[PDB]
Amino acid sequence: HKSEVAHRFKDLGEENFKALVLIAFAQYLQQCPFEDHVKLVNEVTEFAKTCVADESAENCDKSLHTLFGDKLCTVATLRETYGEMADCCAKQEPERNECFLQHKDDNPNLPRLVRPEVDVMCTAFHDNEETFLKKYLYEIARRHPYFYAPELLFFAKRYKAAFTECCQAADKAACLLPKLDELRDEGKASSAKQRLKCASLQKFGERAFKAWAVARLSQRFPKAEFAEVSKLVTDLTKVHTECCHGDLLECADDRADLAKYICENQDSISSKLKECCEKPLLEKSHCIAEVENDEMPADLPSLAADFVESKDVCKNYAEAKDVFLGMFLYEYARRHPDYSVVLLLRLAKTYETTLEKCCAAADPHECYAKVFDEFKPLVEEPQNLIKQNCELFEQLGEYKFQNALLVRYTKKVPQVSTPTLVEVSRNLGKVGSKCCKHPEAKRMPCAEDYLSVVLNQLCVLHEKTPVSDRVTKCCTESLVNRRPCFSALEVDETYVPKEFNAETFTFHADICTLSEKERQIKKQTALVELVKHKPKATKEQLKAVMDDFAAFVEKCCTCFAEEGKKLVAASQA
Ligand SMILES: Cc1nnc(SCC2=C(C(=O)O)N3C(=O)[C@@H](NC(=O)Cn4cnnn4)[C@H]3SC2)s1
Ligand SMILES: CCCCCCCCCCCCCC(=O)O
Ligand SMILES: CCCCCCCCCCCCCC(=O)O
Repeated sequence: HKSEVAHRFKDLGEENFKALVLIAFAQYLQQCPFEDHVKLVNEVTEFAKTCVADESAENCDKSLHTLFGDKLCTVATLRETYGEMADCCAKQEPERNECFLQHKDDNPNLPRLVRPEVDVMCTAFHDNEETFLKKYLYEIARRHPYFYAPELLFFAKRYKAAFTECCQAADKAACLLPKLDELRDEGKASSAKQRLKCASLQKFGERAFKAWAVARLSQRFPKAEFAEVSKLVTDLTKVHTECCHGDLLECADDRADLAKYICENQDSISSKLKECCEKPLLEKSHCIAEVENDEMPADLPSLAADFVESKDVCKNYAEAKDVFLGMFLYEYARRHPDYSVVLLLRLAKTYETTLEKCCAAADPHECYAKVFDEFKPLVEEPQNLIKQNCELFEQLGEYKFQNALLVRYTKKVPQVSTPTLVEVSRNLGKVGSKCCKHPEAKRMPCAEDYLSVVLNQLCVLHEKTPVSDRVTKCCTESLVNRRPCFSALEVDETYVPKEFNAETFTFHADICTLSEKERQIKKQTALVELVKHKPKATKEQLKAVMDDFAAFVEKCCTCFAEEGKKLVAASQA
């Protein structure tokens, strides 16, 4: 490749090239207007087509990083605005792109994005669709500088699906808003999940990540041998390790190389990956991560023969403990795709803790003969918590389930802030609406995904503003010990009730004119403060206050002053 800029333009295409270039300059120059970035993109695009025409043209032989860094310091307002980022342009090309990665703010102090009216968006979508969709990538990339740009390019594609469909129906806000809200959350979930796995490499190390990958790749590729999975884990570990460093180009080629090997060794990996290897190079690595799990081999034997009914186990473990433990994990995961990844890790650790003291004393086979019995309480514990909560969700509704959870978690950790308790209990109830309609097969895997996002978001606000001692210990623990720790929280018997402030429970007629969503947040906020003022209230007592307040908000619709003041004194019992 004499000219790498020409090769990208040929493989990606003009459309995706310009988009990825916009996303690239938005991640670095986050505080730059949309009109300045469009000027850079078209200056890069017009230069790249000269390389496509004449591959031996001036500066076309330069690498992508060299040309990128050069154009990045072409901006005249680089020193005044971004400061130390400009003092690094006096460095050489290999060291220059490293500093540019170390001067990327993950949380830039930018104003919150406000969604305009549906008629305003559909009009901007019609008058000039180019500048409207390009603004979508611009705002997100500058606020999510580590977001994998091809995936951000995948979200921007679905962003045009609803605008093409719902801007042409009767009521445009009927389907445009639900599809925009679904995409907004999935995007925020992907960005949060991406930054979660990177912090897992820092503190917990590579061994923990390689264990996660062994389980997940085996559940996804069950008809593959351990040597193939172990190679996929080693390549994928390098991919995530580099993608967390920030170098987008090095992260994009590593995923392209991994997708090459997987599509070349399909008959040794899986059969469900047949369609997505025909998708373009930009979409290969993305779909492979979301590919459906293949059908496991029919007649897999019991895992007791190679791991319980043998005298070489105690020895084969000593030869390579992590290789042996990885073989156990691969065999347990490929046979049980219905388990969560953290559950298989919770099983493999007990099997590890066993053989350490077990096989290194007296009669080894006599000790680990009943090791699979220890797997019973750990496997059924999240299976019963699923049947408990999903049954409560079915008998109640999403609203009532959240309110049911809003009181259980307030009583367990009352020291947490009220808006944190509200948003937490709401997102937890949305997990039920998403995957309690799934069968037992895909229930626990899905719950693991949404819970890890919600539970980490709960601690992102608690890390910046602590409050609870128990909540700190549950989120500073391991990834496999974070969910069982939170499930091990009970009512805070060592809590002093909050003083009664009738101004809090004082409502106004604005709630009757308020939105159905905002009326939920306000009605749930008073439910928390009520449980904080008197946490020893029974379930039947709270149901009376709640059913009376439902009629109070309906009977009064400035009536909330008179008859509303009767509830505050009536409920004081
Ligand atoms: C990661 C993430 N994934 N999704 C995230 S937010 C996703 C997102 C949404 C949303 O639905 O929340 N958008 C709107 O409603 C638009 N807002 C505008 O101002 C559009 N417009 C109108 N007129 N001009 N521009 C776009 S901005 C990006 S964060
Ligand atoms: C929730 C699991 C997502 C990742 C595990 C499955 C990965 C399948 C192989 C596809 C490789 C794409 C590169 C990448 O995911 O970084
Ligand atoms: C309340 C949200 C609905 C989901 C039902 C509760 C699920 C709890 C079990 C979690 C299973 C995955 C987590 C784990 O295995 O540690």
